[PDB]
Amino acid sequence: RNMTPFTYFSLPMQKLFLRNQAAVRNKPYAKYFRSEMRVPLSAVRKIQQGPMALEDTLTPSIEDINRLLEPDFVSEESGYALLPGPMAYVQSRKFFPGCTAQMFKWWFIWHPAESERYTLWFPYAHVSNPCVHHQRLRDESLSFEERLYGNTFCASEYVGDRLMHLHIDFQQPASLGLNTDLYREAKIDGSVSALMSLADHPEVPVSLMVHLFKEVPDGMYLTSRYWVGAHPSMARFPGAEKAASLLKENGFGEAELETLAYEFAVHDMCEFNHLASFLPDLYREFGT
Amino acid sequence: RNMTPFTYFSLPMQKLFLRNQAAVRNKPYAKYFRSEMRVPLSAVRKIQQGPMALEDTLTPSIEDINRLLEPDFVSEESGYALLPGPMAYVQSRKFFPGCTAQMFKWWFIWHPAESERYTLWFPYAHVSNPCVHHQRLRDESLSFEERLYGNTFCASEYVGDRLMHLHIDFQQPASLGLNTDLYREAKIDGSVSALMSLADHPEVPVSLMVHLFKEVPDGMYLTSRYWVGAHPSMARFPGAEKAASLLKENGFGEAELETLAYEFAVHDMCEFNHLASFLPDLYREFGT
Ligand SMILES: [Cl-]
Ligand code: NI
Ligand SMILES: [Zn+2]
Ligand SMILES: [Zn+2]
Repeated sequence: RNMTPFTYFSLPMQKLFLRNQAAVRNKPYAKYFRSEMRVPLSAVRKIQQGPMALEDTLTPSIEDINRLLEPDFVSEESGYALLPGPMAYVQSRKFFPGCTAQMFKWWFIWHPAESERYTLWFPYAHVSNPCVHHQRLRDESLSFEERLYGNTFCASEYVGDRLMHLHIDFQQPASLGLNTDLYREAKIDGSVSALMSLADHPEVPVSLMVHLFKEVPDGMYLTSRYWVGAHPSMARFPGAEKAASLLKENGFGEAELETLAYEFAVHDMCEFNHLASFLPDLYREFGT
Repeated sequence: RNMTPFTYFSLPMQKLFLRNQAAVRNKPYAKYFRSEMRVPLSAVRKIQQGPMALEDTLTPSIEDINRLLEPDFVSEESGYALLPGPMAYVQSRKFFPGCTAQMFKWWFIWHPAESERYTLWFPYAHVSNPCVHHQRLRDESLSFEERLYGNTFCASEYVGDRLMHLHIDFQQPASLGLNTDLYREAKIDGSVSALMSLADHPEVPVSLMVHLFKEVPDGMYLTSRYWVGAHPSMARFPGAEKAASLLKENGFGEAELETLAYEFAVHDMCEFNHLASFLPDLYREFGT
């Protein structure tokens, strides 16, 4: 109920905004490109007084990720931390008023078609997000999962003041270690969970993301967990054992990853709440 | 006015907040140590979409700074830019509801006695600011100006994510190049204008700051100008010619200074609006 406009955007992100604003000007959906990004006051407040206590965090381990499927489990709204690994960690849960699973799935099919669409989601941070197999993405003979999974997206976007080039490979929840029986019993409507690698060495996973969406009568909740870095539990993913060295040889030490944890938390909060504010209207107008 | 809570504080600043929160716990003025920092929505929006047009900016030249003293001049609320120099530039104007000039002068004399007091002003960013002559601040044979001017303050505080150690030398407005007649005619109630240098290079001025306050029936306006960098017009200040080289040799290129210009704008907006939110209450209880 109490939303509040985000008030800070790094200098490079302000410049990106101006670039994106020029680019989207003559698009059919330009009216959806908006400068005010509102977030829940409660949620933003929770990430202004330091990292979470380690005891309340999760690792990418099988035990930890499956905690998300417990019937009595409901995620906190926000929070970030640095884990031994070293690894950045983010937890969140966003509400999408009036949004359905089908609309949310539509979004992931629709936006990659044009970079300018990707910029509606986060005007200040997003550059481009083309997938490798765009024909597969639009193939109606395939289920959502067959269209999206194993179809590397190459996201270029700022996280804080760092321009990143992330290769995002959406994956079946079960291949990520989520228990199928529990997942079914949790009645989850969809997943955009993925492995992520840096463009620098695309074959080395540096990240697991879990994103589970589930309808309520008044809309939809997205529960998300981000892990970016190195961790022994990541070894179940091919190439991941090389993460620690890759990270070190790039700039990613403990301090840099703790920073990234907070910046990811801000990014996640801004983009998903902003998407929630227009997605149902956008879908109605451009579902076509 | 439409005030809104500032939503972002850099990681190192969040950590400092906690240390500051613990240090202030047992102080009689602890109730004035507050996490929420509200700013004008109108002001903050003006610094979210890039730098100002150079045409609207000022240099620290004698001719330029005196424009601040023209009969019907009123500063815009906010704005930042990088000037040729290279030089970071910030303009602002803040309103202090129900605040008098005496209250504002008292703040400058009272807070430097204890670090904990300095933290009230900006809980997330301020570490300490002892001056060279602390006893001078309480000497009753001395005017506000006599207590402050030529009394070097060694401010340690975050600007953005950068911990800075700044030697602040408040000076008589005339000596910074402002016109006595214009000044008198403008009926300014006070100035906390200063030259600033880096603590590890105390004899090279890298900043001019102008801060002019004037009372009105409903409170007080504070007009502020920050210049941080190198510029030919700074040459009138002893040692200022060495700033270009000094900046080049430390971290400060064009990119760093343009960033610093935005982070200064944010810092200025937060601390001064926040001060405005409690100063009169603080004064009623602790003032003299
Ligand atoms: Cl493990
Ligand atoms: Ni495990
Ligand atoms: Zn994003
Ligand atoms: Zn300050």
